[PDB]
Amino acid sequence: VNTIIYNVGSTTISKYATFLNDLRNEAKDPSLKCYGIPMLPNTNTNPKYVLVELQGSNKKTITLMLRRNNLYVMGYSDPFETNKCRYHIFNDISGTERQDVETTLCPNANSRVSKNINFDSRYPTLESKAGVKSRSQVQLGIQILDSNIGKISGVMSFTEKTEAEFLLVAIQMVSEAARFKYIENQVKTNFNRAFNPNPKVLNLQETWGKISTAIHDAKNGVLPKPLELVDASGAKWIVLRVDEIKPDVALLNYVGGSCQTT
Ligand SMILES: Nc1nc2[nH]cnc2c(=O)[nH]1
Repeated sequence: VNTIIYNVGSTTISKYATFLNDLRNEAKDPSLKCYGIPMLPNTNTNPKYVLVELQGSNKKTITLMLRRNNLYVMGYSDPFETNKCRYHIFNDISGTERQDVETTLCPNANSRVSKNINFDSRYPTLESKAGVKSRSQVQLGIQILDSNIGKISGVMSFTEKTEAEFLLVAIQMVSEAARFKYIENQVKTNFNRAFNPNPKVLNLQETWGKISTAIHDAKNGVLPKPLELVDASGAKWIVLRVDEIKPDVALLNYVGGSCQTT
């Protein structure tokens, strides 16, 4: 299990871009790809996880554990107390995976403390915890991500609202940005300011699996059936070919079976 480090406290659009590129190259399957777009690995492939160490201002760090298969965040850890490693596992993580998050995030058995996230990783759950009707009401941004790391890291106790806000920002700026070139671009274009995700970034996040299946199944660049998406203005956007959606997509969800590689 490799760790990718990104300093949020001091970066540039180029460093952010290199970060996402390293994560994509680390997450992706060496050989899997459809129409030039790299695809995530099978649940069987090792390693199964990838760590993302986020270095914020004021020496505040938080490490995110990501499942390579779908890039979902399983949980995160932070340096706690003196030399203790505090791991936080999502409520929706179960079975052997819970032990993997615990031992992968905090590899030192003698000095690890736990603080479970008492809710699941679904956006609607995160949005209700954060106290909003939609995550579009929560601004994303480098400085915002840095600020949230400071509210969590090393902090004895924090509200579920504060933890949810952190998750909402971290997931979209890390996982969602790695999956979609479009979302990466939105971040870079608004790099020096806070911004609200437009209808297209939220739609893209919510239909990633469908897009991945559609592209994998497309024949001669034509989607099996018309894909109804939403553009940046909030208007219906009908896609018929892979060429029309490919520019906004960096990574495909794992879809079993063969597909036209290029
Ligand atoms: N852990 C996790 N929860 C999510 N909720 C919506 N998208 C995601 C994601 O990529 N990861």
